[PDB]
Amino acid sequence: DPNFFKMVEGFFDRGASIVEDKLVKDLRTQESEEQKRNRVRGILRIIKPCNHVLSLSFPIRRDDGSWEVIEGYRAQHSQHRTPCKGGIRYSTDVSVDEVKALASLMTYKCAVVDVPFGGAKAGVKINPKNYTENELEKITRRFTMELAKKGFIGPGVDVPAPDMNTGEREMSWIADTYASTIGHYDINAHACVTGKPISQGGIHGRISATGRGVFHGIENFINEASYMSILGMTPGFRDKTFVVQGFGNVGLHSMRYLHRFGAKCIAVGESDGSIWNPDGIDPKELEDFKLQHGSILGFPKAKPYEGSILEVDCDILIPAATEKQLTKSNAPRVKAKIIAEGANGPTTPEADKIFLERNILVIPDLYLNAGGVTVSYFEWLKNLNHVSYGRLTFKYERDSNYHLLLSVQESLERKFGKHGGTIPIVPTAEFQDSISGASEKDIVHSALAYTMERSARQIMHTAMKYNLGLDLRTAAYVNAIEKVFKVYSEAG
Amino acid sequence: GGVTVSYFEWLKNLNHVSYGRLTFKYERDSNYHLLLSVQESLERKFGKHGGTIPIVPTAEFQDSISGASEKDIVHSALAYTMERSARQIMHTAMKYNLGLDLRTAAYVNAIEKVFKVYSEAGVT
Amino acid sequence: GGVTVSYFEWLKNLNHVSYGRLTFKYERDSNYHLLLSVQESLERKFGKHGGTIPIVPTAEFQDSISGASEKDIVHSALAYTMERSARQIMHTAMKYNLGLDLRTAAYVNAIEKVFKVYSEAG
Amino acid sequence: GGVTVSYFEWLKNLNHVSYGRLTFKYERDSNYHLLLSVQESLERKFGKHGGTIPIVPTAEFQDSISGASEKDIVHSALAYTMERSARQIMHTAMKYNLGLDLRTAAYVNAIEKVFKVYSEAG
Amino acid sequence: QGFGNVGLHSMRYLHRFGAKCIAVGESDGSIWNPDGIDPKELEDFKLQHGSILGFPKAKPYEGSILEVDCDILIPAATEKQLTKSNAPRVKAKIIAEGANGPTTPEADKIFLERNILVIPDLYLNA
Ligand SMILES: [Cl-]
Ligand SMILES: [Cl-]
Ligand SMILES: [Cl-]
Ligand SMILES: [Cl-]
Ligand SMILES: [Cl-]
Ligand SMILES: [Cl-]
Ligand SMILES: [Cl-]
Ligand SMILES: [Cl-]
Ligand SMILES: [Cl-]
Ligand code: NA
Ligand code: NA
Ligand code: NA
Ligand code: NA
Ligand code: NA
Ligand code: NA
Ligand code: NA
Repeated sequence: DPNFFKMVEGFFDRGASIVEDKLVKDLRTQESEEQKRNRVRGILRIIKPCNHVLSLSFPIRRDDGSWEVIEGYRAQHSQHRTPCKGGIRYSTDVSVDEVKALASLMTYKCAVVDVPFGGAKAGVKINPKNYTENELEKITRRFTMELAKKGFIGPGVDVPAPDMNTGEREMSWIADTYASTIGHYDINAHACVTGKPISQGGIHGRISATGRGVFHGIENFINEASYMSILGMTPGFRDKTFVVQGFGNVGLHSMRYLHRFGAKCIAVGESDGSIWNPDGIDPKELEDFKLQHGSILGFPKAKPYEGSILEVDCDILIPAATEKQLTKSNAPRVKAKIIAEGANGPTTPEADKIFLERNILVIPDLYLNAGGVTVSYFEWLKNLNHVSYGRLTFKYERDSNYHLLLSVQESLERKFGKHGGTIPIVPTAEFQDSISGASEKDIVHSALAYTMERSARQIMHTAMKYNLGLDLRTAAYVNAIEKVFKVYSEAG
Repeated sequence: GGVTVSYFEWLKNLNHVSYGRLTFKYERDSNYHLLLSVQESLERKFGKHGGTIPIVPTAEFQDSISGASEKDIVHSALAYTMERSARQIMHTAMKYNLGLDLRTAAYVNAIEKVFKVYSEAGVT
Repeated sequence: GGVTVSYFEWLKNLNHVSYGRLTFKYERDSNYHLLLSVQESLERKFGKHGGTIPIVPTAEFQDSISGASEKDIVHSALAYTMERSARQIMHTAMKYNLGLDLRTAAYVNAIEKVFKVYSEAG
Repeated sequence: GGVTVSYFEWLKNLNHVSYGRLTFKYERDSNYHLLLSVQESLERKFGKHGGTIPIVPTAEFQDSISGASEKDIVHSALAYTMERSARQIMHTAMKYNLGLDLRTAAYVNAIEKVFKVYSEAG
Repeated sequence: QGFGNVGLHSMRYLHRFGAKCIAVGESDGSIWNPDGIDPKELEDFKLQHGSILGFPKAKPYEGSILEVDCDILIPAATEKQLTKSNAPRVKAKIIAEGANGPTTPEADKIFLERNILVIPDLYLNA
């Protein structure tokens, strides 16, 4: 119901009041415990509001010869860690308050997955369906030009990212404009933006990054007995029914990695309909069907579902579409026990209250929806390294692994007086695939799993410390606030 | 039934010790060690960050553990004898097509068992 | 304790066998079957994608299995005797309101036992 | 091997009862009690019902329970004897640097055993 | 049909006087057992797990609860459960309306031409 800007400030104030006394304890300045609380409450007053907001009004020229002035905004919430990171939205519904809110969310999201980026967010007020491809390029490049001279884009100041109505195509124009004009003398000019194509300096494994992040986000809690015991489910993914809402980029890879581990997708719903099949839906069949006709309506191996996709009887619900889809109205009717927020703030704070009362696990967005942001940090490092991950180590590591297995083979053959080839030590079926198909995608996906797993322990620890139970969101915001605070406190 | 237990009483007086006196606690500790092994193994796999997965005996198992007496071994051995001997009667009945004539199945079984002792012992 | 174990030594000479000589490997293999049965059944319930669920004995259980000797059975039977005999002294001391007079409770305990064998023998 | 089992036959005739005659069902019912205890302990924790988490013995353990004979015990005890005796042979072959002369290591152990019975007797 | 409050005590009092419960269905599922279901064991199972699915002494029944072959059928749930399209497929000879208006008038016509005794709601549910 309420605007998202009202939500993030409420999440911050709730986490700031809980972590306040622990910040004063671990703060070891040369003051008494009364002045230290003034510093804690003083630093928290700095982190909460956005530091910089650039309102723009640049002109473009349409193909018909007409003139048009475009309106755009970009907010930098925190500068405690440079550069700033965030997406760019090309919608009509974009406002400044909505930009400052998602900019603050990016700050706390980056801190959860231990990504050293300040939160940022951008948005121009156009509808891309009303502009041609050539017109969209002039809007993108000119927007990049105006952000560059005002210090709102660059490899060490602000690194934008894709968002709604924005893909890798816009990121190419953004990196190309900066690398040819203001940042021509910058050796890392192509690190000014992420989400780029592989040809323009992108990283492998980016398309399925956010989808793999929501899988490892559920997996880290689906395999913990203490959390599954509070619900009525056994640990594991076998015979787990999950519903995907919004068959977009995240929803496509979310169901593919859940179906891979034994989970059965019983329903997928978008804005134009919802299909249903309690015996499972093949992700590959639905992906090829979505590509052909641009909609999941009329799937052969499924039946139309004339009802709310969020109220389907299931175990896991994955909202991966629009904002505020679970409010005080439909939340008391949700049958799922685990809610994985594949989108940015799809649950109202009032629905969070009854979800905690109904004993329903809600994995928060600032942790679970950070898979793409994690490898966006990896793409930024890749452009700084000027080389793909594993380019210099793949053959070196592969030869070392074959040396290790051969050392076991020869040592055992010599121990028992057998000639060569008698005791073959070969990699397993899984190890052989990880060796032959070794690519940069393999390293960034394992690095994403390491980040999502390690962040899950930090959330489980502080939630268990403050007896927050199934309130994963509060425990997540307490982790982010405490991390940003230590950067401010230990600096002066 | 009583004859079978009378055989057990004869063995107890020969063993000069009641049944279970030497083993009741040794098996009790083993049972708790197996359940504790499954508990720590499951906590290592699914409870790495807080929470215990208690593996406790059932109501019927806890009664067999807390109230473990020689009577429990005797009656368990009696049921073992009545079960095996019943199948021996059923096998002989279907062998000679005796149907519901269990008595003839039992006397044939008893006569055959007594004869093999006499025969294999030899007379000469 | 020594008297109780001397009873076990007397029984062992009558059995002409050490305790466990006939059953040590049988118990060891059955326990490894039970743990594998819980493992094989749990891995079937939780699938194979989540990884194997190894169920192994605890540190104390592994030591009890590998170092299985007659002393373990004797010391377990001794603990069983001392435990049960303690409940008899506590019961008699409470029935006669002796409080901390465990000695008197131990003598009425024994006198009542020797009397019962004498009485029902006629 | 036959000598070891012949020792068990002598003990069997002294016990006047077959091996396992009084414990086969008691041990089998406990084996099912341990598995069901794990099943009911997991279904209670995760809020399941009935046989949602079935815990059955393995196919090998099923063969152990189904058809347990006195033969199974004496073969397990024979395996326990041949194993422990093999360790005693390897131990003194290593101690006396006998290498592959297992016969000498076996006679050295037998002589030491027979000697200890004489010496400690008087 | 419907193990709420009426169906619980209807099953309890019928089983007490010799009758045998064969199937119990709800909006969650349907259990079945041809040799009787205990009302007390079903009441404790419904109270514990919040539903009736997974009863240890009753196999599941994936067919229609109203079409189970029996002698007496007790609708105790929603309005208009017996309908013109499903009336010619019932097997019970007595339909004990343990709920208000569970039979359509067209189903009443089929139940009348088939010699099926329907005890109305305004008397039985009183
Ligand atoms: Cl509203
Ligand atoms: Cl332009
Ligand atoms: Cl509920
Ligand atoms: Cl570098
Ligand atoms: Cl070779
Ligand atoms: Cl080979
Ligand atoms: Cl918790
Ligand atoms: Cl046969
Ligand atoms: Cl004797
Ligand atoms: Na599969
Ligand atoms: Na709200
Ligand atoms: Na609380
Ligand atoms: Na004896
Ligand atoms: Na035969
Ligand atoms: Na006399
Ligand atoms: Na040697």
